[PDB]
Amino acid sequence: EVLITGLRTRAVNVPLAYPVHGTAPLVLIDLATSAGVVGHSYLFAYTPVALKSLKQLLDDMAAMIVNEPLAPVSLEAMLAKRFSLAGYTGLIRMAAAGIDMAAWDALGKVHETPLVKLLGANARPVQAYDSHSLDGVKLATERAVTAAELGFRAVKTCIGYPALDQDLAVVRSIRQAVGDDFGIMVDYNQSLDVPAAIKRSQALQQEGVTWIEEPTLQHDYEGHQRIQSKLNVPVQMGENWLGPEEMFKALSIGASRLAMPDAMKIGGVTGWIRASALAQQFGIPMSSHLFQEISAHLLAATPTAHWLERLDLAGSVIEPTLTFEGGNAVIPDLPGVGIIWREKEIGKYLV
Amino acid sequence: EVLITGLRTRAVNVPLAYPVHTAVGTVGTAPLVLIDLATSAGVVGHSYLFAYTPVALKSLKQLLDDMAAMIVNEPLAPVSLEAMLAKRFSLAGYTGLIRMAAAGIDMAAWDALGKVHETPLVKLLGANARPVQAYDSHSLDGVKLATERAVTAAELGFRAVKTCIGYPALDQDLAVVRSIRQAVGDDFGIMVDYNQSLDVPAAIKRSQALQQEGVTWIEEPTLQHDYEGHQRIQSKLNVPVQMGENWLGPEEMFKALSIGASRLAMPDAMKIGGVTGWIRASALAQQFGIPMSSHLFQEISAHLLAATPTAHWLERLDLAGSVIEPTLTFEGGNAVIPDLPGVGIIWREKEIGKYLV
Amino acid sequence: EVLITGLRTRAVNVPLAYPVHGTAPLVLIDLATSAGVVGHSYLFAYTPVALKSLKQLLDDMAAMIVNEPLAPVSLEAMLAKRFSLAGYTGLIRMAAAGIDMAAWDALGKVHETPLVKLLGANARPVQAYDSHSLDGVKLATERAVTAAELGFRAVKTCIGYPALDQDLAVVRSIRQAVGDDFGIMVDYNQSLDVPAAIKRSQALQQEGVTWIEEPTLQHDYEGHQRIQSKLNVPVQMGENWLGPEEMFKALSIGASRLAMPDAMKIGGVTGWIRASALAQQFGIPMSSHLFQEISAHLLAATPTAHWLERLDLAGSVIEPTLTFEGGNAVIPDLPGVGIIWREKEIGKYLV
Amino acid sequence: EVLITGLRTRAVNVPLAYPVHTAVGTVGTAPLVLIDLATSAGVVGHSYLFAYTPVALKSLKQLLDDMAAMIVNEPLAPVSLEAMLAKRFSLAGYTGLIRMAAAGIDMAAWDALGKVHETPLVKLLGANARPVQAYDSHSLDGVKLATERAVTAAELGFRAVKTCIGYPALDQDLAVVRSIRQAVGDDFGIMVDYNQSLDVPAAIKRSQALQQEGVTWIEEPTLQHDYEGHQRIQSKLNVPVQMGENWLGPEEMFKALSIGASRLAMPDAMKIGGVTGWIRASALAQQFGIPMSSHLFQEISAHLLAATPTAHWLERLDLAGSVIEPTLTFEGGNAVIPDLPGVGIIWREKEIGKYLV
Amino acid sequence: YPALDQDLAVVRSIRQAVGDDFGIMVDYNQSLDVPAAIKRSQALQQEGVTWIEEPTLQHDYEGHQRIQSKLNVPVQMGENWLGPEEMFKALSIGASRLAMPDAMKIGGVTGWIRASALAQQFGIPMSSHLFQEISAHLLAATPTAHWLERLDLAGSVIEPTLTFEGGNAVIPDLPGVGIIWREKEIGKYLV
Ligand SMILES: O=C(O)C(O)(c1ccccc1)c1ccccc1
Ligand SMILES: O=C(O)C(O)(c1ccccc1)c1ccccc1
Ligand SMILES: O=C(O)C(O)(c1ccccc1)c1ccccc1
Ligand SMILES: O=C(O)C(O)(c1ccccc1)c1ccccc1
Ligand SMILES: [Mg+2]
Ligand SMILES: [Mg+2]
Ligand SMILES: [Mg+2]
Ligand SMILES: [Mg+2]
Ligand SMILES: [Mg+2]
Repeated sequence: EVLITGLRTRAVNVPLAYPVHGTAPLVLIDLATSAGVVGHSYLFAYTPVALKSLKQLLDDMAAMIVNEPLAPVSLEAMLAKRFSLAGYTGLIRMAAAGIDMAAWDALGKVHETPLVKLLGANARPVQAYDSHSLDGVKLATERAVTAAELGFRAVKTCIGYPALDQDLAVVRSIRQAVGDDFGIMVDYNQSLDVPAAIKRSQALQQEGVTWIEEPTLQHDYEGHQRIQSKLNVPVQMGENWLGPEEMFKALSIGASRLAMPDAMKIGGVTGWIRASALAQQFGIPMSSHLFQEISAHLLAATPTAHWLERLDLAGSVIEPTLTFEGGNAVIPDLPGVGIIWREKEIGKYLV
Repeated sequence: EVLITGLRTRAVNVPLAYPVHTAVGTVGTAPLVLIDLATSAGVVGHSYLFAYTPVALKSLKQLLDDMAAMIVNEPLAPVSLEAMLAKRFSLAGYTGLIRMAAAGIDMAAWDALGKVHETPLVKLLGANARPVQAYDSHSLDGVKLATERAVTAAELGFRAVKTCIGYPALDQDLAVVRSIRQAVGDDFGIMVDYNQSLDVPAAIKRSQALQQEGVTWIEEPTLQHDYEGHQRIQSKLNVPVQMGENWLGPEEMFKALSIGASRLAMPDAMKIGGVTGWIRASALAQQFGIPMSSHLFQEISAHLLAATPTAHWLERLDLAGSVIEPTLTFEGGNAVIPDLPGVGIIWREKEIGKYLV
Repeated sequence: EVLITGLRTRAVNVPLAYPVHGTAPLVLIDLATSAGVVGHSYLFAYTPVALKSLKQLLDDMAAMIVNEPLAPVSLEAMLAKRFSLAGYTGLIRMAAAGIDMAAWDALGKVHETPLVKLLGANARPVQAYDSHSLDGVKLATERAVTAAELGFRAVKTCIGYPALDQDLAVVRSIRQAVGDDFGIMVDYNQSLDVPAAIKRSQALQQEGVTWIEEPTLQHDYEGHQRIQSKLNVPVQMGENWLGPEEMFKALSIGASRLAMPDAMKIGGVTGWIRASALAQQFGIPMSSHLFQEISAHLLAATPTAHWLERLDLAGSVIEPTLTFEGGNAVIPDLPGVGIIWREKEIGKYLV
Repeated sequence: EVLITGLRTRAVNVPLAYPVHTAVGTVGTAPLVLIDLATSAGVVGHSYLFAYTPVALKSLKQLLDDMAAMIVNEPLAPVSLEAMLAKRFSLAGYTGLIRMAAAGIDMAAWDALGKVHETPLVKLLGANARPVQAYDSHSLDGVKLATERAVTAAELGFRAVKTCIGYPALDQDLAVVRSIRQAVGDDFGIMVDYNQSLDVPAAIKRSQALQQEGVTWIEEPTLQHDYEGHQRIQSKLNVPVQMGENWLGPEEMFKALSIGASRLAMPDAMKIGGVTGWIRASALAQQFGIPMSSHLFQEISAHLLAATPTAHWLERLDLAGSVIEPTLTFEGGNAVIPDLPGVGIIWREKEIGKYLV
Repeated sequence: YPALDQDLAVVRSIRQAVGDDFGIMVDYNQSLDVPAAIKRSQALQQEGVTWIEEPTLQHDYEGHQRIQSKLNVPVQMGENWLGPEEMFKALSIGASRLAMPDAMKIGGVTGWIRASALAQQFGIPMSSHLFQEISAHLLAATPTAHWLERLDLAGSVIEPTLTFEGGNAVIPDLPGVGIIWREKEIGKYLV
């Protein structure tokens, strides 16, 4: 009945509300169907260096998916098989996930139903934390105050300054400004070796933080386990898992007490739902990484849903239909994901 | 926004096309609870439960009728309903009859949700319909009847059959399996089911003899809850051990897979927790590298296996055929999903009246 | 020689001495024998939703057991085999256990001997704790004072309030009122995920509690192990094990340093005695859950007996032959379990 | 309320119907300590101990006589007495001779308790009497005598026999086992017992040859306390390894089962800790999925196996037949519990006088 | 059957139904040429059959000899011998290790007795073909008696005075052969 009829991609470098210590390289995806609906998703390329490559890959993948049914699960299986030799990971897997997210958006539109309801769940608000960067004491404290004013009950800051004392000064200044009934997540963004991570993390633990994220190299699951083994505070990781199979290797060894898959890297909706099944059985509270628009839907269907990360990479090109009430993400009452392009703005940012 | 507006159940004892022969004697009927889940969209979801023994039948019907109070007026959102039932039954024990009743609700809710969207369940789950190889399931039949049933199954187009073994002597098991082989030829599957009847060392001895014979798998060689025991049996075999029909929820499956209890899995759509449980089970089987087959509930399992990354076989054991229209068909031994919304279950209303308890 | 001749069940909703934050759904069981004695037991249905189902199941099981010898061990084997396909767990296993407890009561009567002596043990008093609920600071403190006055040396309170600070306020107020030479057990009743359980439990540990019970989902033995691994205070669990086989899976992985089987869920007397053998070898102090009347006998025969839970669900329909002296349960000098129906009261509560 | 009021012991060296042939020579008698536990109910509990070698006989009798002081005037409550003896001997070591003496008390106390209630022990333990398959136990007999004994056992109705092997050459072991097979035919069990005589690699080599032969199990291939060694031998075999006759208390059994030392178990009613220890052992064997047989003490083991969920075989090796009435009978090779209170042991008082030490 | 694997499948299936201590005779009913008979028979022999009967054309005694020469299992034949003189020709060249005359074709009682004397001298165990009523008598007088064929062609029209106990035919205590017509039944079937 419903077939894919075309794929269009647009590579953009878009401005960010708050610069990271100023633009995000994105691939915006339109998936045309025989039912007249168009699915939308986007990818984050992390670095402009990967941006044209990711767009080129998707365009070259158009011939593989055009005329195939709009069945994301069957499409995912087909792509997994076709890329089994090239390696169904990294940019290839990201591109497949962009297709998956646009296909589920389209399937939601075909049925005139928000994605969360198509998944069999009710919409519910999800607590969100406001994600900042390696901002220094002044700006980190400022941004936390602003977030608290807006109703967010937690913030994340990036740490990993040259000295542990600088990490601690940032956390202490945030804590003074927001008080004790407030979440402070800290992200080391893979910056430390295992011994340095144990030392810094035990000091931060005494400080009072909500979680310690990616203390060491992301692929080092055993290293994360050794760090977690020396901590009472939970270690958080998962944004870098490419597919539920990478997540499964990390969970199988007990690398961390929390998980936060990235909707793109984990494999889109199809991968997210598989990830959610694993986190449930392993008893891991599961949060999101980026992709706040689709992650609101996904978390509502996730048995161990924990936090949504608010980090609005695509706001300059996507209508703000996702809203926050008392720090909670509220899924819009729109079919599929609720992504609507800001078409006038896209033209400004094309690479 | 679509709400559940009613739950009706009917207990029936229905005739089986293949009477099930056991060590005790022959059972000619199956105890089922037929479920109708009414909605504010007007469509009605259909599912059913198998109660296994008439002893459990009225109790299971009573439990579902009492559980109606928990779900009527809730939104038709199976994942959310499941979470609520799991929490409400956390003290009583979200397992056994309670879990089976919750699964009957879940299966009817997904059938209703398919109907709300006028789409076959497989498509709602995001997959394409595909034919799925099916084996014909027989019983503890002895040589004469096993041969007769195997010839019939081959003539119908099936490419495998399953027989129940666990006779008093290993030579009896071997005799039945060898006889089936003569009837079906070499390029044909013979699954064997010990139905939990052996201790570990007897299972290792019998299974090694069966393995030399050429069987497709050895199913539930010992007590179902003894996952460590299945692991010890599997460790001595090249043929795969099959189990899973008795897992109550994905959490039981998870425990068995975590210790490597078997190289194959076959969840029961009811006991595993309905569609919602099956999808979670499918994600575990994929990660653990376990080919996944079905147990009973052929109507819904044809949909579910089409969405299962490691789909293996569909079990054809047609418990509800007297009371459900044969919209599921078989071509070349492969189950063919009907082009109907939801699961494609249409009651045979005139027939149901014959069998009510 | 002695045969079962009949089974009668009565479903009741009975009032509770202290309401849980007010009635208990019970199935009262009479097992008639050819020796003229009648065994008594009862089941707890947890929720009225399961009550009629459990009674119906038992009535339908009557034909399986009538004319069988009064041999609880052989009867248990028969029921295990007959329910091997349906699943010998949940309500079915509970119903089998109700039969088992009434059969051992009858066997005690046949021999005119209290159950504890039939089991080969001497009666001894067993320390009991008074079990309360999620009562708030005022009522929890009140109930603990009342329990201390009555001679109990420990109480259990249910915690898991929205904030950890509320858990702590309850425990601190109880502690002030009862002093330092007194047991305060805390029960989370499966309310927390593993990270939240580690955090709350380490805070409660610093407070001074006797044990932390069911911090997370009961079937999650691995999660309980991970929680226990971060604690000095013992984790307690077991009330939800259906059969000694579930207990064995939890003990085999070291899920908790304490165990408390429920006489019904564990499989009656037959299951309890098996459970007791496992707790002995694994070195686990073993307490009871509910069923105080039979648990007094059972604990006297348990090598690692720890505490009896006083939580009098059936008092409104059972004569108070079990007494407490200095907080210790005293087994009555009566044949079998010492259960005598309050027949006038039963009529008031029939469903 | 019923109190122990006396303990009498008698050391005897009794004639064996089957002299036991060993590598050294033939032993024609067994050293036993016969136990009478008097009570305030008037009934007297009977049990006995096997001392294994006459070297231990007087020491074991002396130990029991001295232990009398701990139990006379205590209530006849075997579980409570056991706890007290375990605590009192915690420093000396609650194992070996001390543990065996405590077990003799326990077995006599349960026999007395059966008598107090005028009920067979099996019924007191909550089970029905059922016949239990028995194998006839022979010794290191060589070809001529093993064949002769095997023919006699088959004529008596036994369906299995056990022979002792561990000759200097593997071909000798094989020769004896093959000869027995000719005498009994193919549908008959042959258990083999190495009686701790091999090192691990020799046991693996010999056992793989025996396995090809068709034996029922391979018993105690290496030193009894080397559980890891039994595990390593079992890991190389399809045939099950059997052990357990030398476990002193359930705690020793527990250590062996925890590492997977063997697929079968056979506690000795004395060494395992009497009835009280046997019941605990039975609960462990059930959970670990181990079929459980007996070692010696056929009179009490017929009761105990009837209460054992994984009951497997009863060992017929009639050490005390000269001094105990043959109230235990065999029909079709199955031990039949006599309808007598307690264990059904009645002393042959005229015979005992012949054999006193 | 058209394929050897089909023959083997049927024989193996029978074996599962009856167990190991039970005879399975196989009859090719003259259907094979000599080399096919040698190939099929060697496969059947590995299977465990009791005998291989009439593997090729009945009058080809030399052909039966050549087939028998390649087998350990015995070749059976003789149902088609017309008179002892035909039996004599086959035995003289060693056509088969077993014989089974048909009471009719061999020449009745008179022919059977002569056939029995030949089978004795040639050392051939001798069974019957059809005519179970008279063959029970005749085999009792046959020094090398082997098996009686139970194939009850005339049961609808002859009283069942021949009985079977433990699979053994029991001669009735009646004069002559013990054949008593079922006169009411015969009328149903007349041509
Ligand atoms: O967790 C994140 O959001 C992230 O790891 C990330 C990584 C990559 C891209 C966007 C966010 C992070 C955010 C801010 C500063 C450092 C790291
Ligand atoms: O696998 C099955 O279908 C089953 O285990 C079963 C169990 C319970 C109900 C229906 C089918 C089985 C099949 C054939 C013979 C015995 C058992
Ligand atoms: O441990 C208990 O007694 C129990 O877990 C329980 C559970 C279910 C029924 C009765 C008692 C508990 C008691 C009071 C409050 C919460 C939990
Ligand atoms: O298993 C036995 O009975 C025993 O180990 C034994 C050991 C010690 C005393 C009695 C029996 C055995 C039997 C036959 C040959 C050698 C050993
Ligand atoms: Mg991060
Ligand atoms: Mg099965
Ligand atoms: Mg509790
Ligand atoms: Mg031995
Ligand atoms: Mg012929």
